[PDB]
Amino acid sequence: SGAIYVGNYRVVNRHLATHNDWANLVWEDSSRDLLVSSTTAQGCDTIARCDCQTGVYYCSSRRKHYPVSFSKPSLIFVEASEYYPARYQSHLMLAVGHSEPGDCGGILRCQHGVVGIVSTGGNGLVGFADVRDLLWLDEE
Ligand SMILES: CSc1ccccc1CC(=O)N1CC(O)C1
Ligand SMILES: [Zn+2]
Repeated sequence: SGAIYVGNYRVVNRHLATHNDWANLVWEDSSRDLLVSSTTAQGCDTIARCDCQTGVYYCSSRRKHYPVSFSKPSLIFVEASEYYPARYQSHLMLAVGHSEPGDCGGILRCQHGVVGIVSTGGNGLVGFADVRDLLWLDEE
């Protein structure tokens, strides 16, 4: 589990969105595994606007933050899970790092701010849904 709280937005994995998220929906995209809902309180996270390929992510199944090198956002075939059949996921970045299904939502961050959230993984890989191209998260 986990979310990004920026401005009056809450960014979560679409497959973990709650009824309150769907009832306060701003934007969702199944191919990216992302959903954004509106919040009453202002959040403290800031989004990175960069092309970093090194950062740190939080892994709840280890209660630890790990440094990682990650790929650029791309269209990758992701195996079937409890939440989606096997399909192509867009804006996804891969790294070598531990992950389990419930690690989805952990933040990946670089020197500039939040880069994305854990979305996929297995066998010593972890994939992150990028949010750096969603410029509208910084306004309204
Ligand atoms: C960190 S996810 C993970 C990790 C290890 C093993 C399996 C998973 C589940 C997974 O691939 N998915 C949830 C959906 O969005 C795609
Ligand atoms: Zn950066």
